[PDB]
Amino acid sequence: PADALPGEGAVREVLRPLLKQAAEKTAAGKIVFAEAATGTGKGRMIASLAAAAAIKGDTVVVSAPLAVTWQLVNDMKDIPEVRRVGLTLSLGRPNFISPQRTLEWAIDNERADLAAWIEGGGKPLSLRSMETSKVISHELCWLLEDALLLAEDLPADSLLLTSEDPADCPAQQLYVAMRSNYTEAGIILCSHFMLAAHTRMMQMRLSLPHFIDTLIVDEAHLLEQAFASVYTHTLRLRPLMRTIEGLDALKELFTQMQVATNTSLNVPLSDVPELIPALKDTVKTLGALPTKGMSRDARSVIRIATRAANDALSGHSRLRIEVTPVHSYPMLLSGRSNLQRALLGLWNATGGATLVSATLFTTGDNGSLTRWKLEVPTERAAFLPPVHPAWTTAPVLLHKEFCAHEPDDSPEWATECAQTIQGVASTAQGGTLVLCTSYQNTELLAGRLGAALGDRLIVQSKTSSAATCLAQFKAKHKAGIRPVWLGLGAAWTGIDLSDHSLPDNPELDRLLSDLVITRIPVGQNRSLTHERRTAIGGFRIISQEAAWHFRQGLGRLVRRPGVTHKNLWVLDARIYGGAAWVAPFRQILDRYKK
DNA sequence: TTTTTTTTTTT
Repeated sequence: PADALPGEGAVREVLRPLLKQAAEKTAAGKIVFAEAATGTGKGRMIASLAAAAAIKGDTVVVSAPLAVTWQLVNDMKDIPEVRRVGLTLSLGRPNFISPQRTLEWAIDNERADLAAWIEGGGKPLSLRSMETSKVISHELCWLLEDALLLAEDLPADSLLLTSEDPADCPAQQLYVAMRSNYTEAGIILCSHFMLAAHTRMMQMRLSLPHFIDTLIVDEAHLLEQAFASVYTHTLRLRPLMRTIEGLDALKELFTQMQVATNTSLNVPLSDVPELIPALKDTVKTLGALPTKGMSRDARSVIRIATRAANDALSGHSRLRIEVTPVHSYPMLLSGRSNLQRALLGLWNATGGATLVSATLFTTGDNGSLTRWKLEVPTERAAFLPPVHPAWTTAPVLLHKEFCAHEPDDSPEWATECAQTIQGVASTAQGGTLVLCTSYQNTELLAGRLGAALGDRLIVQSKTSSAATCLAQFKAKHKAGIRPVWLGLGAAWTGIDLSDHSLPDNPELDRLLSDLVITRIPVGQNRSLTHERRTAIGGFRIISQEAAWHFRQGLGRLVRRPGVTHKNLWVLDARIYGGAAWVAPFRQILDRYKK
């Protein structure tokens, strides 16, 4: 490896050519599309990219999900180039905790370690918080993640740093002071939400440079969603209505919302039954109430809901009514279906960028859907070839057996698919994950399998999270019993079903021996940005996005080379029929054999 | 040529 990039030594040999290409084109000013599989060590490649850019003198920003942050700090904690230029991190308020409230909670619930941690400065206690504290050269006190270690059942939202907490409380001081972290280091880590929020603040005229010389976006497929959430302001009624109890026109606003299975989807002002009177009356009834005596945590409820009111005030945004999983509560949203001005503002403030993810391309090296999703200027965009190593598909045997009945939410399909699922559960030599597209489909399957499989069965639901079911899936495997997981939603994309009780030895990993696709993941995306992107583009957008979700669902099986005896099952009979529209999903499966 | 997911951790 003559004349290698900094940190290139610990990069997998397979990704060295891609790292070389990405480094050159990013240095050339292009916004680079670099796609590589999960187990190829994209974190090491990113660390080498950032270090090489940093020693050029570049102010470098690495935007990545907070979960990935700990891996990225470690991967470039020790390479000499970043050691000289320094590596810092930018954290928003939701990372921290109110010392007053979290201590006031520990006394109420008699949690000795929790109160004793806050008494004494809320010092970092985890290895991650302590080590990142040394790497940052800042002491990361009052961290939420540390507080969870002492009491997992703490009401996280009740205790988080709001913007309303007093200036004198240590947590807000630490956050506000650390807003200047980009001053004191060459490479800056943050989440996609932080980058989107920074871009929005830049547009409207602090925590990031005004111009980013080089930007690496890890898990870049999620960056689009972060902009949508940041640019969406949602009004929650029951928390507000309950907070004033401790106005009548707002009750009439809810009654009015009821007049207008699609309820007010992607319609800015075409329906105005009484919303603009009810909005304006709510605007004044909430902002005129006395700040004096308003609880330091209740003024936040007022502020966030008037923000949603004044985001629906402009009329420059779409509206949509949603309902909580717990109960049929009223929620009003003001999102944006066109995100070009904001995204373009980000890309202008960037000299060069590398977009890194495992699913960036629709087919081959075509990143046009991602280029349009993120509004990457075509002049600056660049599509490098992907890295799809052979070992990502080798341990997988694809079975011909499938469910003849087509998925139509019927009881008829549910039992037939359940019989095939039971057949998979018997032959399974480990954990089994069956992927469902709907709550209805998985609840139907649960009704047909709850008695048959008994304790083995895990059902994701409105009351059972993917994280909850993931914990039970690991636990049931710990107890030697072979679980089956009726998974939906986040189980499709973003669960690490690789066993960490077997670090050095992947050949003996059998946490997930059977993956079962019950249905092609069509209709899995309903965001305002994508729904508009579908209305203009047609069913191609539907099929391309479904294939992306399909590849991500298949990516749960193999997470590192050297595993063996992995089973892949796709039961959607449409795959095996003639229909031309299922041709892409056929082609993905064509890379397995026998 | 299709269909309903609750991500994340910003102000």
